[PDB]
Amino acid sequence: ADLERAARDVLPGEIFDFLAGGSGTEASLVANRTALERVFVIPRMLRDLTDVTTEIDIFGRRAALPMAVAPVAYQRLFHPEGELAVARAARDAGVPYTICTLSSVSLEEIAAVGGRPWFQLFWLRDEKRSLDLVRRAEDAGCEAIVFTVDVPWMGRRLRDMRNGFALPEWVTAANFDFAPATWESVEAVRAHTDLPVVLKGILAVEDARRAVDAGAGGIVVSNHGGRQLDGAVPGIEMLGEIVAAVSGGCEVLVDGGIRSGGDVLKATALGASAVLVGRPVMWALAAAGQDGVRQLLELLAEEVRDAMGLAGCESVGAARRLNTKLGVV
Amino acid sequence: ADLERAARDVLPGEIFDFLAGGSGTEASLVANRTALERVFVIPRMLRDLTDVTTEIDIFGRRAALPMAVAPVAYQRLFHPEGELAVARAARDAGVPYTICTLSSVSLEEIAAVGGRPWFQLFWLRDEKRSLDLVRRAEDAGCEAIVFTVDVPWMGRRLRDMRNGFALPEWVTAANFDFAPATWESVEAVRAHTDLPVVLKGILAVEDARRAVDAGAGGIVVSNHGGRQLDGAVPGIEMLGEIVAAVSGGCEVLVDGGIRSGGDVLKATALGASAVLVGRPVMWALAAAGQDGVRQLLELLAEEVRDAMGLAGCESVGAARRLNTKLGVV
Amino acid sequence: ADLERAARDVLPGEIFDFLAGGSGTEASLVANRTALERVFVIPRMLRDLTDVTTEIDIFGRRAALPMAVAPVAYQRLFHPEGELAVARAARDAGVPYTICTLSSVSLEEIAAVGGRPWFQLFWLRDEKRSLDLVRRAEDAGCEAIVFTVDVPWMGRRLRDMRNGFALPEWVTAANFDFAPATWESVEAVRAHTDLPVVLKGILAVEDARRAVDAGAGGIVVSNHGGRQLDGAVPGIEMLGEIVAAVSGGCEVLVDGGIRSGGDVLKATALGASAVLVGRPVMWALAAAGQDGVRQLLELLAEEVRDAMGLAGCESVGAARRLNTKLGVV
Amino acid sequence: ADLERAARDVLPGEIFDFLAGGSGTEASLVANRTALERVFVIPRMLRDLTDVTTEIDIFGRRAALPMAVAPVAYQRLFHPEGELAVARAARDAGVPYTICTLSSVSLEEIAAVGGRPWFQLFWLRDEKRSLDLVRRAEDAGCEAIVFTVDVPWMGRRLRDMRNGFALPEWVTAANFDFAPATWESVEAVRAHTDLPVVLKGILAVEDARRAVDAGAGGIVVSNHGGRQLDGAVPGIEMLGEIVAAVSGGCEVLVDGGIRSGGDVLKATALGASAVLVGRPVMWALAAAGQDGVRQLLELLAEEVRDAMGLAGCESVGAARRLNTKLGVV
Ligand SMILES: Cc1cc2c(cc1C)N(C[C@H](O)[C@H](O)[C@H](O)COP(=O)(O)O)C1=NC(=O)NC(=O)[C@]1(O)N2
Ligand SMILES: Cc1cc2c(cc1C)N(C[C@H](O)[C@H](O)[C@H](O)COP(=O)(O)O)C1=NC(=O)NC(=O)[C@]1(O)N2
Ligand SMILES: Cc1cc2c(cc1C)N(C[C@H](O)[C@H](O)[C@H](O)COP(=O)(O)O)C1=NC(=O)NC(=O)[C@]1(O)N2
Ligand SMILES: Cc1cc2c(cc1C)N(C[C@H](O)[C@H](O)[C@H](O)COP(=O)(O)O)C1=NC(=O)NC(=O)[C@]1(O)N2
Repeated sequence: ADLERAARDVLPGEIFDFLAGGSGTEASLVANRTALERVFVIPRMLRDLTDVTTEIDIFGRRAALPMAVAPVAYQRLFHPEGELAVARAARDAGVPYTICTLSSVSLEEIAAVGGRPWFQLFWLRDEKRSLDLVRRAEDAGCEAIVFTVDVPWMGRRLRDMRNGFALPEWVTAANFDFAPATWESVEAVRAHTDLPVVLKGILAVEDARRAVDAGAGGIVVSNHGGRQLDGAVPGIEMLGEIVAAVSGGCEVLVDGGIRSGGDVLKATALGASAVLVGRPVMWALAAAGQDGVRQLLELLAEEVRDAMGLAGCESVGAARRLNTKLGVV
Repeated sequence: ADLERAARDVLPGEIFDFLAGGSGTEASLVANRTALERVFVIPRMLRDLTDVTTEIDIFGRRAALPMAVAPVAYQRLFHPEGELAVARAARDAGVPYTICTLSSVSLEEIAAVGGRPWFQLFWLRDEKRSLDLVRRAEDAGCEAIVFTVDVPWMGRRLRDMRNGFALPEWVTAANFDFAPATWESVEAVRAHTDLPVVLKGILAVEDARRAVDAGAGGIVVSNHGGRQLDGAVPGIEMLGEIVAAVSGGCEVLVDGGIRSGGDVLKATALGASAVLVGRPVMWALAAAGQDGVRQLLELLAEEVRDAMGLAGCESVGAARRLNTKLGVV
Repeated sequence: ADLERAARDVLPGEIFDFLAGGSGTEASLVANRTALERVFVIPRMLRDLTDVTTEIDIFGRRAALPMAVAPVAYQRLFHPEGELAVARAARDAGVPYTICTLSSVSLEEIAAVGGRPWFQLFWLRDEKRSLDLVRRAEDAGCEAIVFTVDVPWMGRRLRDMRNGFALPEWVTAANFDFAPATWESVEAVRAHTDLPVVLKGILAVEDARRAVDAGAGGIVVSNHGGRQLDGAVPGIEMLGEIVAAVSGGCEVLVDGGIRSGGDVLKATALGASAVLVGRPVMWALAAAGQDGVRQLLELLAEEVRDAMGLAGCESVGAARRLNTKLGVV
Repeated sequence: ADLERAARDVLPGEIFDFLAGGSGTEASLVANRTALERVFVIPRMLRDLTDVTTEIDIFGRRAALPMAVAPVAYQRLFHPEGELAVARAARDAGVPYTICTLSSVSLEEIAAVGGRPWFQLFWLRDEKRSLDLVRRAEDAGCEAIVFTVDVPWMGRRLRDMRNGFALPEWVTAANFDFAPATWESVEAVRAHTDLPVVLKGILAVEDARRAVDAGAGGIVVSNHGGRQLDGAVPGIEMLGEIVAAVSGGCEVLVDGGIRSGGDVLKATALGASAVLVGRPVMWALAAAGQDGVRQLLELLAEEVRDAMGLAGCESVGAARRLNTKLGVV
């Protein structure tokens, strides 16, 4: 909110495009928003709101909101403190923060910041490098492995090709000194850790069930922000069916286009356990570093609280039982 | 009609925004209109129109049209005679007028004007202050208590924050010299009055049924003009289901976006007993005081009469039995 | 086609608005088009087209196309020869022409032109004046009475009020030297004539059935070009249901927005026996008098023929058995 | 992609319009795109992509992609090498190329280029001329006869009439030195050749079944690029039903608006065996002759491969089992 404006007139055009971009025609980028805007909540009235709380328990810990910071690589591209700033603010808001495999600061350093860090894994050509990285994460106190499963390789970003965009020399992959994940990769991760494994990028109902059968503690119903298959269904379009198929067997998160506490409320009403928020957290980082993320998070927290109360929900659990109605435009 | 133009070039920008505004992205403001525009009426032909009447009986009294003036606070913000002017015109049109808790003239004075006044209650931190206010209303001859139940607190108006909008010093809360209502608040009102209690802001079908079981004489199916939860379903989208669930157990009114006699006809065909009209009555007040409201009301009366006759309805009851068809744009 | 342009830059603005206009917000004017554009035809292939014919039998006579000229009053408003010109061209195209009650040339004169004239009746305050007018029509060789039943009175034209539009002194109601029709009016017409009675302005399925039970030979499924109830469903939206309810019991025509032979084909595929065409015939009259109508009619005839052949229909009957599919925009 | 721009600023306006154009209002041209954009793919995750192949077997031969070049007449209109250039590139990409009846180079010469050529037949006034042409095709090594069945005659192109467009003198019908096909024409073709007969322009489910019963080896579900009946349903809207009715009885291809490998993936997910691509291949021919077509084909090949992998399909067969979801805009 208001932040995107402030980040546009400050980032190089090509960095902003790397941030804002989808794959191909960006059909799935836009559909993430369209899809949300079509969802109407049916609020409830006249319930006791004496103790409205936005807290949830997830993967063992309490979170202040039903939200985590989404994994986004190379946070130094947006601000010089990069991941550390986002991490500090997330910790101080009581929101999980997801450390990327391609973080521009090492994962041990990010985790040292404390709070409730998660680690996002990309499967690499070498199975041992992947599993090491999982072990580092866990040795460092990470609370979940978010296995990104919708990147057998990177989709085609048309902005980045026509930009000629490339990592400037002062941003690197601090965890280092590119292969398709299968269900066998998932099992290897699962066998190597006692942390919950959360599969990110699930859109098919049967992949959701199979995730549960494979021992995942969670999924993220996501089309990777419209960055992977162009024409992939939005996550929010599949969430409700996926929630009903998994039948409480794992946590179900959603992301893509979450831009307000109203949108969090919509996601929750469709049955999400929590949302991830990606580009907005980068807009706030770029606009004003740590303090800027802290304010995004405060604003989101007040919007969630407000939306929940107006919908007659004293708890996220109540918000999950709200009904919705699909509407026009 | 034509009036909004005339009110824009006369009100301060910030007052007009206080009037026109919704919550958040104004998703629900716009959806109130969108929703109405999608409804098509299926007219009937060749019936006897020898005695077309727009009258209805509601809460004991006869009303000239299936319409009442909606509660809108601080009517002095729009014209110096404020509530008194609107009240006089409503009385002379034979339309109920709803006195607000935050009226800029006292409720006893508004009621003295005569006609068929209703009183809109906000629940206040002190249960005794609320109930006093109910007793004043009734002692003053008000015919219904319209308990507004969709304001456990005020939604977030983005226009008003970015305006910095505030009550100028020459407009005040004349009934005085802010708490969430529950079903227990409703029962306390219901126990304290023999007037019909009308719950305003019901959108869930189960809240409608429960309203009836709680002894409400009416509900208003409403998303508070898009001013409360941003993303709340429009009232008009829920009306038909709500009418069928309550099964004649209480009157069912609707509001939000009613801009013509055709729209009243649409509302009635979806099963509403009557509509409320809010912003238009303020546009006409601001454009030309009492006389201006009188003309809005005459124009609406002729539009309802015209719409009804063209649809083959000699009575509002007939108009409620019309069928509708949802259409594109 | 192309003609509307040519009529705009030739008619007074107010005459063109009288022609182009709908009621209220013109919601139903526009919806007539929208509705047609959403209908897709499912063409058939590889059938024998050796003898493609656009002819139909209706109300006793053969017509060259499944089309008639719609009743439109005061044709002298558009061209000095007015009804006579349209009538001649219709006759020479083999298309029925509907003489209006408010024709700017007498009905006997219009009928003398020959061809297959129909007469459109408005019910007047005096039952005897209406029935006389029916008798004149029949004495004059008219082949059908098109009882317009959707004008208990004229809808509210906003263009005409804000224009101040009025009949110039050189155009009059040549049949003369305003009351609601009921089913009893229909029976009186039906008893007074051996001609088929065709009810025009039927939108409800039950009014269609009742028309058949009342002995109508036809109906016209029509919202009077969006000129009567603003918010009335389009005819084309109701046609298919109406066709199935009447079950061959009377002819079912449709009008509203028919602008091409493709649209005629769409109407026929939805089950219409024929269409009426209104504003386009006036555009062609105003653009170039009789010759101009003759060319509209030739162009329409070639479009129907073309559309039919491409859809694999050798006859209108075949075109009625085509399937359709509703689509987006 | 990017090519259309490059072809616009190089072709005469009237040639480009002959290329880009639909029939009538171009309702069906646009609906081909609209229809595709509404289809969302539901990708699968975590499958083995170790050997992703885009190959299919069709009509006896292996093709490199599930795609063929669509028949487009008078390719010399777009580039001086015309059909020979497109043919060479198609052959080198391993894509079938469809030789037109109205090719601007003879079919024997086009076929000599080698690769996997198909021949598109128009039925001519003389049954013997048609069958000769079939025999030439087969004598020349063509692998399929694509009988175009949606041109009993050419639809009405409004661009071409208002252009006055005509074949310049340096482009001719090199196969020569105009009649409606029936099922009897199909049987005569079928009896005269041992090649698979592929009916192109099937939109009705019953025509699809009957095609199979008539011994067709394939159909192309197509509205001829919006060039034949204006208002014809898009192919992509009918594909899924047609696939299920034919029940593997013949190959089912689709065309109309295929503009990317994502669109090929959408088509395949709806059950197509392969797509045809028309106007894009001409844009690339006009932009840069053979090399330009070679690059279109390489880009398409990488897009298909990318789309497939991101959707978790190692083979076209897998892509056919993907589910889809219809979405808004
Ligand atoms: C610039 C950038 C980079 C990545 C991602 C998103 C953006 C915007 N994303 C997608 C992100 O996690 C959310 O799915 C999406 O952004 C939510 O949508 P939203 O931004 O509208 O709130 C990533 N996902 C991974 O698993 N690993 C990564 O390195 C990551 O590829 N790189
Ligand atoms: C400026 C203003 C103030 C209020 C309201 C509406 C406007 C426009 N409203 C909503 C109103 O009653 C109708 O629900 C809505 O306006 C119909 O929609 P419409 O204006 O499109 O015809 C109120 N409702 C209450 O219960 N109490 C109030 O003090 C009130 O909050 N203040
Ligand atoms: C100017 C004018 C006047 C009339 C009508 C239409 C126009 C445009 N119409 C409606 C017409 O018959 C078709 O229903 C409609 O025009 C088809 O729609 P279309 O024009 O898009 O093709 C009439 N109907 C009657 O019964 N009697 C009349 O005097 C008439 O009121 N006057
Ligand atoms: C200029 C031109 C000429 C023809 C065709 C298409 C264009 C663009 N087409 C339609 C084409 O084969 C595809 O159906 C369509 O172009 C796919 O749509 P797409 O272009 O959006 O990819 C033909 N079809 C035939 O059978 N015979 C022909 O001579 C042909 O009439 N002439």
